[PDB]
Amino acid sequence: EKVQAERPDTMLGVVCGALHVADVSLRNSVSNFLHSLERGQV
Repeated sequence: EKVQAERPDTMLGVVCGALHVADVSLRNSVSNFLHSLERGQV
């Protein structure tokens, strides 16, 4: 129908998605690493 409009620029969209995914993964990794440290693990 040629109605796939109102999308952001592909560059900004993919950069944003990569930033969100990486930020979630890094925060979870750091949290679990510190949790392991707190319990006495190395």
